[PDB]
Amino acid sequence: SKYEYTIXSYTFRGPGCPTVKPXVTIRCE
Repeated sequence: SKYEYTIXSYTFRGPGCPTVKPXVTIRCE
């Protein structure tokens, strides 16, 4: 499991799958 949580124009991709606030939308691969 790896979270890709995208903020603005920057894709932040690493380990641990949490849930996110309105605006940011995570992907657990």
